[PDB]
Amino acid sequence: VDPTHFEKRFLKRIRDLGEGHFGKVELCRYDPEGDNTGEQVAVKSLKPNHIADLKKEIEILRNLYHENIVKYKGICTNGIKLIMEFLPSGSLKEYLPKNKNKINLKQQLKYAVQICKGMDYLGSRQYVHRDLAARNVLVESEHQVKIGDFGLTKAIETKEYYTVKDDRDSPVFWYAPECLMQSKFYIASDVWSFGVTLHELLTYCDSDSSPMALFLKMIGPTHGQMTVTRLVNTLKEGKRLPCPPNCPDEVYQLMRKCWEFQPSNRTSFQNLIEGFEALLK
Ligand SMILES: N#CCC(=O)N1CCC[C@@H](n2nnc3cnc4[nH]ccc4c32)C1
Repeated sequence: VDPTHFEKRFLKRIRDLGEGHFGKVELCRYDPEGDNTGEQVAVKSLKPNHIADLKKEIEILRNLYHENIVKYKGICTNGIKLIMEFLPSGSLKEYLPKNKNKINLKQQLKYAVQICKGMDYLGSRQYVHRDLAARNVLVESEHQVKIGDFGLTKAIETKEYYTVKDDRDSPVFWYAPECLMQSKFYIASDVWSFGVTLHELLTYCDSDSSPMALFLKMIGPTHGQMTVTRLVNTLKEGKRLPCPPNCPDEVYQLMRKCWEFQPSNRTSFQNLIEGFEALLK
């Protein structure tokens, strides 16, 4: 028997966990016994082409092994489903609003370290994530977080960046200037998205403090097609997202080092780790 092969007949849909534009993740129970004692697993499938994309995401996740990366469990098979461990606390977007009392600054800085280690492990395997947002960070417990989606993850050739072809559903408010302008994607461009994720983490993912809601105030919500070009000017000028409430200046400076206009002048994941670890001591 292949413990990574899940049979369709025993894979039972419970509820939806989230969706992209072509993908969706559901909570399922893999129940071969038929008595509802089987394990709960998270299942990624296509929304009814993108089979090639999902297949590449599977092969990428299958070979990543890190405590801050959601565990690959297997596949369900021309169609295919990705089986992962299920994390009941969901994403930081779900968890943080409901757990402000439990999650103090020290714990948010520990989550920040964990995101950086998982992201640094990804960079080391020569991958650019391209979609680092609090909605993609899963909560394992009060003491641990995991990167939980690799839907936009691309390999970097030999080259320092991956060049973007499809960009119509780009999370623009999480994107570095080189991504919004040229459509290039470096490890340093994931550092920029980490800065924005760190901002979300510090504001406990509150809808009103979202990087989009905030950036739409800094530019205007009624600009339709011109939003990105107007956003590109803001960053060109030198305007950044504000310091989150109750966020120490030492923390906000580590965040600003993620937001240098030029990728080569940006901090690394290793520097952020050292910087966060010094504040925790
Ligand atoms: N498609 C897509 C993205 C998507 O559905 N999500 C973003 C990544 C995390 C997904 N999610 N939400 N709650 C979850 C609990 N356990 C999980 N295990 C794997 C994903 C996942 C969960 C939800």
